[PDB]
Amino acid sequence: GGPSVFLFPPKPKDTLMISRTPEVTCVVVDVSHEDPEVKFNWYVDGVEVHNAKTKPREEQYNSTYRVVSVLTVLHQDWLNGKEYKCKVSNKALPAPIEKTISKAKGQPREPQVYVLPPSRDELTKNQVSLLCLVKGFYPSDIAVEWESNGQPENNYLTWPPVLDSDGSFFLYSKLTVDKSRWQQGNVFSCSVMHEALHNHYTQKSLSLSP
Amino acid sequence: GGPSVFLFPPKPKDTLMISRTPEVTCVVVDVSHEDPEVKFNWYVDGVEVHNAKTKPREEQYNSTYRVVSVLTVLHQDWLNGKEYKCKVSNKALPAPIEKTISKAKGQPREPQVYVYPPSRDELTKNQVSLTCLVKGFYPSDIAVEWESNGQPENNYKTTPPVLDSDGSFALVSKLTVDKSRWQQGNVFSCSVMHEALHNHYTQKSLSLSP
Ligand SMILES: *[C@@H]1O[C@H](CO[C@@H]2O[C@@H](C)[C@@H](O)[C@@H](O)[C@@H]2O)[C@@H](O[C@@H]2O[C@H](CO)[C@@H](O[C@@H]3O[C@H](CO[C@H]4O[C@H](CO)[C@@H](O)[C@H](O)[C@@H]4O[C@@H]4O[C@H](CO)[C@@H](O[C@@H]5O[C@H](CO)[C@H](O)[C@H](O)[C@H]5O)[C@H](O)[C@H]4NC(C)=O)[C@@H](O)[C@H](O[C@H]4O[C@H](CO)[C@@H](O)[C@H](O)[C@@H]4O[C@@H]4O[C@H](CO)[C@@H](O)[C@H](O)[C@H]4NC(C)=O)[C@@H]3O)[C@H](O)[C@H]2NC(C)=O)[C@H](O)[C@H]1NC(C)=O
Ligand SMILES: *[C@@H]1O[C@H](CO[C@@H]2O[C@@H](C)[C@@H](O)[C@@H](O)[C@@H]2O)[C@@H](O[C@@H]2O[C@H](CO)[C@@H](O[C@@H]3O[C@H](CO[C@H]4O[C@H](CO)[C@@H](O)[C@H](O)[C@@H]4O[C@@H]4O[C@H](CO)[C@@H](O[C@@H]5O[C@H](CO)[C@H](O)[C@H](O)[C@H]5O)[C@H](O)[C@H]4NC(C)=O)[C@@H](O)[C@H](O)[C@@H]3O)[C@H](O)[C@H]2NC(C)=O)[C@H](O)[C@H]1NC(C)=O
Repeated sequence: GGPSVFLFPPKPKDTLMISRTPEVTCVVVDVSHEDPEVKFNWYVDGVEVHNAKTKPREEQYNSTYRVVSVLTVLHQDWLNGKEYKCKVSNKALPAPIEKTISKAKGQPREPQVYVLPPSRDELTKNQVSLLCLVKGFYPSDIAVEWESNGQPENNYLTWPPVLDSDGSFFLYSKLTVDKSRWQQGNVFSCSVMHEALHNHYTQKSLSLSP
Repeated sequence: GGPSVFLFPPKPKDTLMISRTPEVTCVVVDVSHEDPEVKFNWYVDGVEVHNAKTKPREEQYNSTYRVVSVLTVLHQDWLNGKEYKCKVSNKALPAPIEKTISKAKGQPREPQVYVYPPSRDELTKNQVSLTCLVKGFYPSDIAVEWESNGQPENNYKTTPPVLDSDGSFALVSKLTVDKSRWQQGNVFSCSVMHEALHNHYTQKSLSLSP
């Protein structure tokens, strides 16, 4: 069995924040010792680009090399729906394998973000639940984070988006905080990043109301 | 080659609610046109039963037959972890197919159920979201439903359950109601059904203060 190619997209968050650097990653596995050479061609909307970076081959414990090329994408190219093509050629192949990736299609919809304090009934436990409901968004690529006092929160979990009856996605994120911190008046913030937000980011805060 | 067999568990609401009737379902597809006869053996912890009823086979568009055998299960057997085995016999099967199924394993933990009123921010919109958080449950089989003044309110979606940071599951269900109904004081309740609850059932309610 000849070599195989897997093509990976930027992290949504990397495409949304200008300070980060999104990458499309082209991975070849099952390369042979007899046919070690692997070259990469990269196309954006069909037009060859030359600026990628290809690491040196590496041998897997199974006696094949794995070779990785990384293309840096511009934020707005990705967001503008450009198609990234990895073409991987190698003498153990009848013809060079081409792969193509790009952002999910569909009209963007701006998320609404709402935060909700813990239920009265929970105010009895050792830890409590702060909720961030994000709804009405499209496409489903999104990042949701929590923080407090200039530091991230650890213990949150955020369910996968699902498709809401009206054609858009929603999700929640649950932050658990020991009741003391909550009772002591610490402010907690849910940050949302999504291409259809202004600045690709919004944040909503809440704290105990006495 | 030949037929393949898939074995499906009862709906959770059906195992939890004693008036309802839970079924295990044994499905066979790619049954041949020339050896279309299929024989089912059903076992519960090894003992054969003889109460299943076979649907009459059904032609699929793709030229193959699909055959269903449905076994009615006792609520308490399923809940006590009895294993259900379906054995399928076809001419094209050098050997009968065996599949086994039983309820998800794990020490049951009782869910805590909380209900969140709409965010003050949302009150400005025409529709508002009511939120039901159910957390700390084990296993993940559960059924969550909304009602008001006794009637099903089905304009809601529920995230699938996902592990929380203690090995238990959590889930959130969102009910969307016209803002008019909310401020008018109608009461809304989240019904939750789970093997680790008392009588397998509880209901929490919310409404806007007169
Ligand atoms: C010819 O056609 C037939 C029929 O196809 C139909 O018509 C054709 C012509 C096409 O148009 C096609 O599009 C149409 O669908 C083909 O049959 C299909 O074959 C494939 C396999 O090749 C089947 O694939 C498996 O599907 C499982 C899930 O199926 C359910 O959900 C799908 C939709 O998501 C439905 O289509 C099915 O009907 C099943 O739906 C469920 O039905 C249950 C019984 O009715 C319901 O439960 C009962 O419901 C009643 C009331 O309804 C009561 O509630 C009862 O109490 C209750 O019991 C249930 O609600 C319902 N669920 C849903 C969601 O709707 C997959 O689970 C399965 O995946 C596993 O196995 C795969 C192996 O192929 C593997 O790749 C996966 O990784 C996964 O592996 C498993 O993992 C589990 C862990 O959970 C392990 O425990 C397992 O061991 C492991 N399996 C392994 C490794 O063995 C398959 O993907 C497909 O379902 C089937 N379609 C049918 C029957 O409609 C046929 O293939 C065609 N032939 C040819 C040559 O083309
Ligand atoms: C020979 O062995 C090779 C390599 O296997 C390794 O070594 C062997 C000896 C064993 O020790 C293995 O334990 C070890 O993995 C093996 O190759 C593998 O081949 C199979 C198919 O045959 C590949 O399976 C595919 O996997 C696809 C998804 O893979 C992702 O997730 C898996 C974990 O589930 C990882 O193992 C993969 O590395 C890969 O991880 C993803 O990597 C991409 C690109 O680096 C990440 O995207 C980038 O992330 C960075 C941040 O770091 C930036 O954000 C970039 O912007 C972004 O692009 C991505 O985040 C990450 N994801 C995760 C979850 O970590 C799957 O879709 C396919 O369907 C398929 O199942 C397998 O992955 C591959 N292993 C590799 C490439 O490492 C050969 O098959 C063996 N040959 C034989 C003959 O046995």
